[PDB]
Amino acid sequence: GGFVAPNVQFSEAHWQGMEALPLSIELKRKLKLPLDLEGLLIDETSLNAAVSGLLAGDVLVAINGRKVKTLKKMQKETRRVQMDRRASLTVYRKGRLLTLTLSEEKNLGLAQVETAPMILPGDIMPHPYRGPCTQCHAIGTTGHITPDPDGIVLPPGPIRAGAKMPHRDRGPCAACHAIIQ
Amino acid sequence: GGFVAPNVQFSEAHWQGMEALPLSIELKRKLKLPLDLEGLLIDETSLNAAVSGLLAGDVLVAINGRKVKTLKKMQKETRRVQMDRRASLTVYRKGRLLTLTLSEEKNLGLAQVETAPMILPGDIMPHPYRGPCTQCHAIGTTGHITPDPDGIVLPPGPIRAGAKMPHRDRGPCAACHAIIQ
Ligand code: HEC
Ligand code: HEC
Ligand code: HEC
Ligand code: HEC
Repeated sequence: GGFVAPNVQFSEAHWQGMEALPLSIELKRKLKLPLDLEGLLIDETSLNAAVSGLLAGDVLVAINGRKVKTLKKMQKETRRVQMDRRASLTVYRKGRLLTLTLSEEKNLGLAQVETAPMILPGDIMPHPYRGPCTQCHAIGTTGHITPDPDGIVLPPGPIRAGAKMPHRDRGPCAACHAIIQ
Repeated sequence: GGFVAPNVQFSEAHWQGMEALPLSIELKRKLKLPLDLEGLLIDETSLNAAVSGLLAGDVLVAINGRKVKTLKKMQKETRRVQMDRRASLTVYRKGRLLTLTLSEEKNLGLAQVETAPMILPGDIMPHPYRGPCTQCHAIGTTGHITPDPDGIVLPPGPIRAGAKMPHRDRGPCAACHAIIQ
């Protein structure tokens, strides 16, 4: 069944199109970032975060001049300003600290946080060692859909003999489709 | 450079530990769900969403009895109730509609939404055809960190001759580590 130690930590925060992660030593080493830089790695931007000029690989240092060194502290600052439409971001990028403005026409809202996915007891760690697995992962069967939908293969349909072919050439139609004739 | 058509749609919403996706025909077929079920597939739960009883594979049908058939409409309802501490969820699971209660001690907050990742022009679609790529993806180089950090290999360090071995046996130390001697 589903085991969750007292203390499963946050792994990501989602805020206005940005995905923010703790900036570990492992990431600092992987990304050739100063080893004493403190902040949150932005590994993805889209939507209002993309519009602000925020980029994947930026390190988020402060929101409204309040330092954010942990996802908890990021969430706290977003909660403070959640009903505002605009917030300042200080971002470390290739050596310079930039200020960027983040805005949404209704309200910025609370950053929504998540833990690392639930794992099976016999799951293979896809990353370097980071400590005891239950520090970061629930252990169980249910935390996400399996078989992963991403690997479920759908049958091509039946087709009527002489149907126009909507995809590129793939071979004789009957290799893949029941022919309704 | 970075091309974004007028109309890049939402792909996911993050709310209190749940990840919600539009429930497409493709997913309905993959998951053997009724083809006329309307709602949002929950593909991941953790944190307060896990505590409510919400499970990966659940379909979110309503929040506070307001139907949510699209991520926009989900976000709208969460915005309505963002300062509340509790909200009702109606969930389709294996044929039954359940009501679940979602709570956070401070406030539930706005669901934070994202688009599908930015792609290169020559990227290979990892999914079935779903229409023109620019309906769902920005096209460019920057939307996320590449080389993907997940595939960057870190060198094992130098080690002092006779250091205790913290990992299992992997072979002669010098195969992998500079020996400080
Ligand atoms: C011989 C020339 C044909 C014809 C006339 C068609 N097919 Fe295929 N088909 C395949 C797959 C995986 C799909 C799913 C769509 C996708 O993501 O590519 C399809 C789809 C079709 C359709 C549309 C189905 C629908 O109801 O919308 C039609 C009309 C169609 N095909 C006709 C796979 C294959 C193959 C596997 C190697 C082969 C061979 C073919 N198709 C061949 C043809
Ligand atoms: C011969 C018995 C040895 C000894 C004494 C050690 N190693 Fe390794 N090592 C390897 C990798 C990929 C790591 C990173 C940690 C991880 O995620 O597994 C390590 C780490 C170490 C350390 C700690 C490094 C640090 O500064 O914290 C130490 C003390 C250490 N090793 C000693 C990889 C390899 C190998 C690749 C096949 C081989 C062989 C070894 N290690 C062998 C040994
Ligand atoms: C945090 C300090 C972690 C510890 C300790 C462990 N894992 Fe982990 N894991 C972590 C994160 C943040 C992620 C997401 C991807 C990333 O590296 O950023 C992962 C991922 C996994 C996965 C894949 C899960 C999935 O995609 O569904 C597995 C199977 C996994 N981790 C296993 C694992 C094991 C066996 C561990 C201990 C021996 C372990 N992890 C430790 C964060 C952390
Ligand atoms: C929405 C209706 C989509 C259309 C049309 C296309 N893609 Fe897509 N893509 C979409 C989603 C929601 C996702 C995430 C995973 C999932 O299937 O749920 C994807 C993923 C990709 C990826 C991987 C991106 C990454 O992990 O960084 C690629 C490379 C990708 N899609 C390519 C692609 C191409 C070439 C398309 C048109 C011919 C295309 N996609 C259409 C949603 C949508």
